Amino acid sequence: MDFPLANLFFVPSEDATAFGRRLRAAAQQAPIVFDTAFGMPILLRKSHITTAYRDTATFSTRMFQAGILNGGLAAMQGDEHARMRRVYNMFFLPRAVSQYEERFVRPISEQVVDRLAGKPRVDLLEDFAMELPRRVIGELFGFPAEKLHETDERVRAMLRGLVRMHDPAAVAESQRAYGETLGLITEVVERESRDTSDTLLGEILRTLKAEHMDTIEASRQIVLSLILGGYETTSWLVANTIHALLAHPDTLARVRQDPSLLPAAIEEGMRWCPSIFGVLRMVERDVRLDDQALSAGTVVCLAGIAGNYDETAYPSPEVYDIDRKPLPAANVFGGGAHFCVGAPLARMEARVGLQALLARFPGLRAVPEERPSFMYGAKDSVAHGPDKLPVLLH
Ligand code: HEM
Ligand SMILES: N[C@@H](Cc1c[nH]c[nH+]1)C(=O)O
Repeated sequence: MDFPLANLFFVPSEDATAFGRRLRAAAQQAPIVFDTAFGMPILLRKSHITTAYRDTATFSTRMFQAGILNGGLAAMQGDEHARMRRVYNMFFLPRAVSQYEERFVRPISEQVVDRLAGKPRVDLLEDFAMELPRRVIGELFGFPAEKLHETDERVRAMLRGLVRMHDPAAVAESQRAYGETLGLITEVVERESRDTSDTLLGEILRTLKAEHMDTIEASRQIVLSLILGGYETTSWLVANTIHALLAHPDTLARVRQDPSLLPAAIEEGMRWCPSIFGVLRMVERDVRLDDQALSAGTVVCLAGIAGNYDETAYPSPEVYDIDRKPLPAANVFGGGAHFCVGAPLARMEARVGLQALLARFPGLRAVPEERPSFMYGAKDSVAHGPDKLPVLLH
């Protein structure tokens, strides 16, 4: 073995900081480790990670060409990638996001939190963090949220093949699950591809055609990204933010009384309890990073989130401190040219949804003695997140 062994991902804890602390401790011992359970090298050194994000010819996203994302944005390189990213970015510009907030997200958030009011105890993971992003996507598609709820097993099977692609069983199951969702995706595209379509998805598909990029594969892939990113991945950001607040009731009270603190609560939450495992790249040629060597063809995990607990940048990093200024730079969206294009929507949903929740329930508090457990792979996902978020509402 070229690298020391590590066990960074497959350790559960009731302490949501355990993952960030493990990443930092490992980074202090070695720049690159081999995670036996996850099954690939993990880059932990900031200089290597930032270098890798910028050198896309050496560290590509081409591993996505072998699976269900082939034909989509993430699998593109170079100028092809830049052209399609410019079109996707149009849908996440500030004015567009503000319109989604007024038209979809705030009203849906109010309905989601309303549905919780008749119960003394609820699980905010299933009944809030997952529900709100699902319903937003259902309304973007002009499509029933209840029908999207039935895809959960398929969504997570799709995702598991996108993170550990050295596992042929996981890859095949991702392909199987995509094939079992293709009927739904096709129906959504065809309905919203009509000239009489009145959805954001309809506008996206028209804009795709006005920008000369409107193949059927492009339409399927934007729908797929909105399901996998817009619903599932966003849910874990909402979940981890809620936990950070529930675990710090004095901070939760401050944020309820001053909702202008919500952006900081979300950004600090991304530092304190990141919801991603890391970010994949493919090494395209033999490369040396200081005294480390990586071989052509190797898929690696960039762990920029190992900097979340760098105490030289963020003193007392195990403290959830929404007052850190400047706010910590987010590492959960990747970096360089591939930095998540959907981040503005995810951030806005977390803010608007939490604003609705905290306003509706002045009594919100974690259930004592039913502590969430945090680990990579929660609910068979590819996120670091809780298994449950039980709360008392009144
Ligand atoms: C509106 C919701 C979302 C949508 C539509 C979305 C969509 C996408 C798309 C299309 C890409 C590929 C970008 C490219 O390669 O140029 C991407 C990448 C990514 N997204 Fe998202 N996403 C969403 C939410 C999130 C959230 C909530 C997180 C994490 C908290 C996240 C983390 C990432 C990461 C880590 C990447 C990889 C970036 C890289 O390779 O450097 N996404 N997303
Ligand atoms: N991993 C899926 C879903 C996702 C979007 N953003 C973060 N995750 C994808 O790359 O599309």
